[PDB]
Amino acid sequence: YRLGRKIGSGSFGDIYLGTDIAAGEEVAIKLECVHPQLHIESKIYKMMQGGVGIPTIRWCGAEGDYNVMVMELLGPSLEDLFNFCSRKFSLKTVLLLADQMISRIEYIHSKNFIHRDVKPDNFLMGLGKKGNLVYIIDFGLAKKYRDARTHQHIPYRENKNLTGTARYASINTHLGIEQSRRDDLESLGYVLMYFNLGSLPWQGLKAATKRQKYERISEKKMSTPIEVLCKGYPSEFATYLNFCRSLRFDDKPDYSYLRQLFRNLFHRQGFSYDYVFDWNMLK
Ligand SMILES: COc1cnc(COc2ccc(F)c(F)c2)cc1-c1cc2c([nH]1)CCNC2=O
Repeated sequence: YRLGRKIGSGSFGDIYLGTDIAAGEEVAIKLECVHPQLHIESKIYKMMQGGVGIPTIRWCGAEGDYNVMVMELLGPSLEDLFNFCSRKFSLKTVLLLADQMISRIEYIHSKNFIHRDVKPDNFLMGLGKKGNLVYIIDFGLAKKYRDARTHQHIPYRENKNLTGTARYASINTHLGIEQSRRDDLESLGYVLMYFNLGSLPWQGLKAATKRQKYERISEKKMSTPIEVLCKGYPSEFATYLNFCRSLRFDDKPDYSYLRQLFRNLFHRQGFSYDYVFDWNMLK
Protein backbone atom coordinates (compact mmCIF):
# COMPACT_ATOMS: atom_id res chain seq x y z
CA TYR A 1 0.00 0.00 0.00
CA ARG A 2 1.45 3.34 -0.94
CA LEU A 3 0.44 5.99 1.63
CA GLY A 4 -1.15 9.28 0.52
CA ARG A 5 -2.56 12.63 1.72
CA LYS A 6 -4.76 13.27 4.72
CA ILE A 7 -8.40 13.60 3.73
CA GLY A 8 -10.15 13.51 7.06
CA SER A 9 -10.42 12.69 10.73
CA GLY A 10 -12.80 10.19 12.30
CA SER A 11 -14.19 9.98 15.78
CA PHE A 12 -10.76 8.47 16.28
CA GLY A 13 -7.71 8.64 14.09
CA ASP A 14 -7.08 10.14 10.71
CA ILE A 15 -7.91 8.85 7.26
CA TYR A 16 -5.60 9.09 4.24
CA LEU A 17 -5.95 8.20 0.58
CA GLY A 18 -3.71 5.35 -0.58
CA THR A 19 -3.00 2.73 -3.17
CA ASP A 20 -3.14 -1.01 -3.33
CA ILE A 21 0.20 -0.83 -5.21
CA ALA A 22 0.06 -4.11 -7.14
CA ALA A 23 -3.62 -3.78 -8.04
CA GLY A 24 -3.20 -0.10 -8.84
CA GLU A 25 -6.47 0.57 -7.02
CA GLU A 26 -6.90 3.61 -4.83
CA VAL A 27 -8.00 2.90 -1.25
CA ALA A 28 -8.84 4.71 1.99
CA ILE A 29 -6.42 4.18 4.86
CA LYS A 30 -7.24 4.96 8.47
CA LEU A 31 -4.29 5.24 10.86
CA GLU A 32 -4.22 5.01 14.66
CA CYS A 33 -1.03 5.72 16.69
CA VAL A 34 0.00 2.38 18.21
CA HIS A 35 -6.92 3.91 24.70
CA PRO A 36 -6.72 1.98 21.35
CA GLN A 37 -9.92 1.99 19.27
CA LEU A 38 -9.12 1.09 15.63
CA HIS A 39 -9.19 -2.67 16.12
CA ILE A 40 -12.60 -2.43 17.78
CA GLU A 41 -14.03 -0.42 14.91
CA SER A 42 -12.52 -2.96 12.49
CA LYS A 43 -14.34 -5.80 14.28
CA ILE A 44 -17.68 -4.04 13.95
CA TYR A 45 -17.18 -3.47 10.22
CA LYS A 46 -16.39 -7.15 9.77
CA MET A 47 -19.55 -7.92 11.73
CA MET A 48 -21.50 -5.62 9.40
CA GLN A 49 -19.82 -6.98 6.28
CA GLY A 50 -22.15 -8.34 3.66
CA GLY A 51 -24.79 -5.73 4.29
CA VAL A 52 -25.90 -3.21 1.69
CA GLY A 53 -24.15 0.15 1.94
CA ILE A 54 -21.37 -1.08 4.22
CA PRO A 55 -17.69 -0.49 3.28
CA THR A 56 -15.34 -3.45 2.78
CA ILE A 57 -12.17 -3.68 4.87
CA ARG A 58 -9.32 -4.82 2.67
CA TRP A 59 -6.61 -5.24 5.31
CA CYS A 60 -6.03 -4.69 9.04
CA GLY A 61 -2.75 -4.84 10.93
CA ALA A 62 0.11 -2.77 12.33
CA GLU A 63 3.05 -1.08 10.56
CA GLY A 64 5.53 0.97 12.40
CA ASP A 65 4.05 3.37 14.85
CA TYR A 66 0.55 2.73 13.54
CA ASN A 67 -2.35 0.26 13.66
CA VAL A 68 -3.77 0.34 10.12
CA MET A 69 -7.17 -0.31 8.49
CA VAL A 70 -7.37 -0.22 4.68
CA MET A 71 -10.86 0.29 3.23
CA GLU A 72 -12.42 0.31 -0.26
CA LEU A 73 -12.50 3.82 -1.71
CA LEU A 74 -15.86 5.59 -1.71
CA GLY A 75 -17.27 8.77 -3.18
CA PRO A 76 -18.10 12.20 -1.65
CA SER A 77 -19.87 12.52 1.71
CA LEU A 78 -23.41 13.89 1.84
CA GLU A 79 -21.98 17.03 3.43
CA ASP A 80 -19.68 17.41 0.41
CA LEU A 81 -22.50 16.82 -2.06
CA PHE A 82 -24.64 19.20 -0.02
CA ASN A 83 -21.97 21.87 -0.53
CA PHE A 84 -21.70 21.10 -4.23
CA CYS A 85 -25.46 21.48 -4.52
CA SER A 86 -25.32 24.95 -2.95
CA ARG A 87 -26.37 23.69 0.48
CA LYS A 88 -29.98 22.87 -0.27
CA PHE A 89 -31.25 19.60 -1.70
CA SER A 90 -34.50 19.37 -3.65
CA LEU A 91 -37.38 17.57 -1.93
CA LYS A 92 -36.99 14.58 -4.26
CA THR A 93 -33.33 14.15 -3.33
CA VAL A 94 -34.02 14.31 0.40
CA LEU A 95 -36.70 11.65 -0.04
CA LEU A 96 -34.40 9.43 -2.10
CA LEU A 97 -31.79 9.87 0.61
CA ALA A 98 -34.18 9.28 3.51
CA ASP A 99 -35.31 5.95 2.10
CA GLN A 100 -31.75 4.60 2.02
CA MET A 101 -30.57 6.14 5.28
CA ILE A 102 -33.45 4.69 7.32
CA SER A 103 -32.50 1.35 5.80
CA ARG A 104 -28.77 1.67 6.62
CA ILE A 105 -29.62 2.54 10.21
CA GLU A 106 -32.11 -0.32 10.40
CA TYR A 107 -29.43 -2.75 9.21
CA ILE A 108 -26.89 -1.62 11.82
CA HIS A 109 -29.65 -2.09 14.39
CA SER A 110 -30.49 -5.57 13.06
CA LYS A 111 -26.87 -6.43 13.83
CA ASN A 112 -27.23 -5.35 17.48
CA PHE A 113 -25.42 -2.02 17.33
CA ILE A 114 -26.39 1.65 17.36
CA HIS A 115 -24.23 4.12 15.41
CA ARG A 116 -24.47 7.16 17.69
CA ASP A 117 -22.94 9.52 15.15
CA VAL A 118 -25.51 9.93 12.38
CA LYS A 119 -24.59 13.07 10.43
CA PRO A 120 -23.98 14.11 6.78
CA ASP A 121 -20.22 13.55 7.14
CA ASN A 122 -20.75 9.85 7.95
CA PHE A 123 -22.70 8.99 4.82
CA LEU A 124 -20.75 8.66 1.56
CA MET A 125 -21.99 7.73 -1.94
CA GLY A 126 -20.48 4.72 -3.66
CA LEU A 127 -18.49 4.48 -6.88
CA GLY A 128 -18.81 2.64 -10.17
CA LYS A 129 -21.87 0.43 -10.30
CA LYS A 130 -22.81 1.42 -6.76
CA GLY A 131 -22.67 5.14 -7.46
CA ASN A 132 -26.28 5.58 -6.35
CA LEU A 133 -25.93 3.65 -3.09
CA VAL A 134 -25.59 5.57 0.20
CA TYR A 135 -22.98 3.96 2.49
CA ILE A 136 -22.58 4.64 6.19
CA ILE A 137 -19.14 5.09 7.71
CA ASP A 138 -17.19 5.48 10.94
CA PHE A 139 -18.28 3.07 13.67
CA GLY A 140 -15.84 4.69 16.10
CA LEU A 141 -18.71 5.56 18.44
CA ALA A 142 -20.91 2.51 17.73
CA LYS A 143 -22.10 0.44 20.68
CA LYS A 144 -23.91 -2.85 21.19
CA TYR A 145 -27.51 -2.23 22.37
CA ARG A 146 -28.72 -5.81 22.92
CA ASP A 147 -26.93 -9.06 23.78
CA ALA A 148 -26.20 -11.04 20.62
CA ARG A 149 -27.52 -14.38 21.90
CA THR A 150 -30.57 -13.31 23.93
CA HIS A 151 -31.26 -9.81 22.56
CA GLN A 152 -31.60 -8.43 26.09
CA HIS A 153 -31.66 -4.64 25.61
CA ILE A 154 -29.09 -2.59 27.51
CA PRO A 155 -30.46 -0.85 30.64
CA TYR A 156 -31.71 2.72 30.89
CA ARG A 157 -28.97 5.01 32.16
CA GLU A 158 -28.80 8.70 33.14
CA ASN A 159 -26.14 11.41 33.67
CA LYS A 160 -24.21 10.47 30.53
CA ASN A 161 -21.97 13.11 29.05
CA LEU A 162 -22.63 13.76 25.32
CA THR A 163 -21.15 11.53 22.58
CA GLY A 164 -21.62 12.28 18.90
CA THR A 165 -21.82 15.70 17.31
CA ALA A 166 -24.10 18.22 19.05
CA ARG A 167 -25.77 19.65 15.97
CA TYR A 168 -27.59 16.37 15.23
CA ALA A 169 -27.86 14.90 18.73
CA SER A 170 -31.27 13.87 20.03
CA ILE A 171 -32.93 15.88 22.78
CA ASN A 172 -32.47 12.92 25.14
CA THR A 173 -28.76 12.67 24.41
CA HIS A 174 -28.38 16.31 25.46
CA LEU A 175 -30.29 15.35 28.59
CA GLY A 176 -27.71 12.68 29.49
CA ILE A 177 -29.87 9.64 28.64
CA GLU A 178 -28.17 6.55 27.21
CA GLN A 179 -28.65 6.45 23.42
CA SER A 180 -30.63 3.63 21.81
CA ARG A 181 -32.22 2.92 18.41
CA ARG A 182 -34.65 5.82 18.57
CA ASP A 183 -31.74 8.26 18.86
CA ASP A 184 -29.96 7.27 15.65
CA LEU A 185 -33.28 7.88 13.88
CA GLU A 186 -34.10 11.19 15.56
CA SER A 187 -30.66 12.40 14.51
CA LEU A 188 -31.49 11.34 10.93
CA GLY A 189 -34.60 13.49 11.26
CA TYR A 190 -32.54 16.60 11.99
CA VAL A 191 -30.23 15.64 9.15
CA LEU A 192 -33.15 15.51 6.73
CA MET A 193 -34.50 18.87 7.92
CA TYR A 194 -30.96 20.28 7.66
CA PHE A 195 -30.95 19.20 4.02
CA ASN A 196 -34.37 20.80 3.52
CA LEU A 197 -33.60 24.13 5.19
CA GLY A 198 -29.92 24.44 4.39
CA SER A 199 -29.27 24.87 8.11
CA LEU A 200 -30.75 24.16 11.54
CA PRO A 201 -32.01 26.80 14.03
CA TRP A 202 -29.49 25.78 16.71
CA GLN A 203 -26.48 26.24 14.42
CA GLY A 204 -24.01 29.08 14.78
CA LEU A 205 -24.76 29.70 18.44
CA LYS A 206 -21.78 31.35 20.13
CA ALA A 207 -20.58 30.44 23.61
CA ALA A 208 -17.41 30.32 25.73
CA THR A 209 -16.50 26.95 27.32
CA LYS A 210 -17.22 24.74 24.30
CA ARG A 211 -19.43 22.84 26.77
CA GLN A 212 -21.65 25.85 27.36
CA LYS A 213 -22.24 25.77 23.62
CA TYR A 214 -23.95 22.37 23.94
CA GLU A 215 -26.22 23.90 26.52
CA ARG A 216 -27.37 26.59 24.09
CA ILE A 217 -27.93 23.95 21.42
CA SER A 218 -29.91 21.82 23.89
CA GLU A 219 -32.15 24.68 25.03
CA LYS A 220 -32.73 25.81 21.45
CA LYS A 221 -33.55 22.25 20.46
CA MET A 222 -36.11 21.99 23.27
CA SER A 223 -37.43 25.51 22.54
CA THR A 224 -38.15 24.85 18.89
CA PRO A 225 -41.41 22.94 18.46
CA ILE A 226 -41.35 20.36 15.65
CA GLU A 227 -44.16 22.12 13.72
CA VAL A 228 -42.06 25.25 13.72
CA LEU A 229 -38.91 23.42 12.73
CA CYS A 230 -40.70 21.81 9.77
CA LYS A 231 -42.98 24.72 8.90
CA GLY A 232 -43.45 25.08 5.16
CA TYR A 233 -42.37 21.53 4.41
CA PRO A 234 -44.30 18.24 3.89
CA SER A 235 -45.94 17.11 7.12
CA GLU A 236 -44.08 13.82 6.81
CA PHE A 237 -40.94 15.40 8.24
CA ALA A 238 -42.74 16.49 11.40
CA THR A 239 -44.51 13.14 11.64
CA TYR A 240 -41.15 11.39 11.36
CA LEU A 241 -39.56 13.45 14.15
CA ASN A 242 -42.57 13.08 16.46
CA PHE A 243 -42.53 9.33 15.97
CA CYS A 244 -38.86 9.30 16.91
CA ARG A 245 -39.34 11.26 20.12
CA SER A 246 -42.32 9.03 21.07
CA LEU A 247 -40.21 5.91 20.97
CA ARG A 248 -39.69 4.37 24.40
CA PHE A 249 -36.01 3.80 25.25
CA ASP A 250 -36.09 0.12 24.28
CA ASP A 251 -38.77 0.15 21.57
CA LYS A 252 -38.02 -1.44 18.20
CA PRO A 253 -38.64 1.36 15.67
CA ASP A 254 -41.09 0.58 12.89
CA TYR A 255 -38.65 1.37 10.07
CA SER A 256 -41.19 0.34 7.39
CA TYR A 257 -43.68 2.92 8.58
CA LEU A 258 -41.08 5.69 8.41
CA ARG A 259 -40.02 4.71 4.87
CA GLN A 260 -43.66 4.42 3.79
CA LEU A 261 -44.22 7.95 5.09
CA PHE A 262 -41.64 9.26 2.66
CA ARG A 263 -42.57 6.80 -0.15
CA ASN A 264 -46.21 7.82 -0.15
CA LEU A 265 -45.10 11.44 -0.20
CA PHE A 266 -42.78 10.63 -3.11
CA HIS A 267 -45.67 9.02 -5.02
CA ARG A 268 -48.03 11.90 -4.25
CA GLN A 269 -45.50 14.50 -5.42
CA GLY A 270 -45.33 12.76 -8.78
CA PHE A 271 -41.54 12.32 -8.82
CA SER A 272 -40.05 9.88 -11.36
CA TYR A 273 -38.45 6.65 -10.12
CA ASP A 274 -35.22 7.20 -12.05
CA TYR A 275 -33.18 7.72 -8.90
CA VAL A 276 -31.56 10.94 -10.12
CA PHE A 277 -30.06 12.92 -7.21
CA ASP A 278 -29.35 16.65 -7.49
CA TRP A 279 -25.62 16.08 -7.91
CA ASN A 280 -26.22 13.72 -10.83
CA MET A 281 -27.18 16.84 -12.77
CA LEU A 282 -23.98 18.85 -12.26
CA LYS A 283 -22.46 19.71 -15.65
C1 LIG B 1 -14.63 3.54 4.05
O1 LIG B 1 -14.19 4.86 4.41
C2 LIG B 1 -13.84 5.82 3.44
C3 LIG B 1 -13.76 5.41 2.05
N1 LIG B 1 -13.44 6.36 1.14
C4 LIG B 1 -13.19 7.65 1.49
C5 LIG B 1 -12.87 8.54 0.33
O2 LIG B 1 -12.77 9.89 0.74
C6 LIG B 1 -12.22 10.80 -0.17
C7 LIG B 1 -11.77 10.56 -1.53
C8 LIG B 1 -11.21 11.62 -2.31
C9 LIG B 1 -11.14 12.89 -1.63
F1 LIG B 1 -10.65 14.01 -2.21
C10 LIG B 1 -11.60 13.10 -0.29
F2 LIG B 1 -11.49 14.30 0.27
C11 LIG B 1 -12.15 12.06 0.47
C12 LIG B 1 -13.24 8.17 2.84
C13 LIG B 1 -13.58 7.21 3.87
C14 LIG B 1 -13.67 7.74 5.29
C15 LIG B 1 -13.67 6.95 6.47
C16 LIG B 1 -13.82 7.89 7.50
C17 LIG B 1 -13.90 9.16 6.94
N2 LIG B 1 -13.80 9.08 5.59
C18 LIG B 1 -14.11 10.42 7.74
C19 LIG B 1 -14.72 10.03 9.09
N3 LIG B 1 -14.18 8.74 9.61
C20 LIG B 1 -13.88 7.66 8.87
O3 LIG B 1 -13.65 6.55 9.36
